[PDB]
Amino acid sequence: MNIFEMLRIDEGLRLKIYKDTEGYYTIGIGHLLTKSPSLNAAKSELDKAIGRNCNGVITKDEAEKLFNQDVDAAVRGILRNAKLKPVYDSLDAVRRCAAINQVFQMGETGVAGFTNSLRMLQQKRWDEAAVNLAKSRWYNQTPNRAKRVITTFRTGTWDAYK
Ligand SMILES: CCCc1ccccc1N
Ligand SMILES: [Cl-]
Ligand SMILES: [Cl-]
Repeated sequence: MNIFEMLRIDEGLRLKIYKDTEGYYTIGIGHLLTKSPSLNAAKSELDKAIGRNCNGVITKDEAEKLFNQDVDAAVRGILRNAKLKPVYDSLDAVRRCAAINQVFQMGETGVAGFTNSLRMLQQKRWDEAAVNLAKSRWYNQTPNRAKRVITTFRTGTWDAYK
C-alpha cells in the first residue's frame, strides 16, 4: 500500500463534475474545484486546471495528473508548515501516509488546529491521540473514512485498508 492507493480508496474516481460530501464541486480523485455553488464557476475552474475546454468531463489520465499534483502539494504544504513539519518528521512511514490523507481531505489549516492531537502524536501516545482525534467534526461527518485514518495513526499498519 502507498499514499496514492490509500487516497484512491478514500476519495474514489469520477470523471464528471460532482458534489463532495460537503456539497462542493469536485472532480477526479477528490480534486476540489470550487466552494461556490455556480456550476459554471466550477466548469471554468476545471478548464483552467486542465488547460482545455472540458465541458465538465475529463479523462482518466487527466484525473491522475491532477491527483499527482495534489498529493505533491499536500506534502509540500505539510513541510512548509511550522506546526506540522516537526510532527510529520517524527512519524514512521505508514503514519505519515495517514497525515497526508488528512491534509488532502481538510487542508493544512484544518489540521494545523488539532493542537492537542499534534502533541500526542509527537509524543507517540497512539491510543490517546486516537481518542482525541475522534472528538471532532471531521470524525462525526465522515466517520468511516475518519475511522480508517485514525486506525492508521493508532497502529502504524495498513490494516484498515485491509
Ligand atoms: C492531527 C494532525 C496530524 C498531522 C500531523 C503532521 C502533519 C499533518 C497532519 N495531518
Ligand atoms: Cl492544474
Ligand atoms: Cl466516511
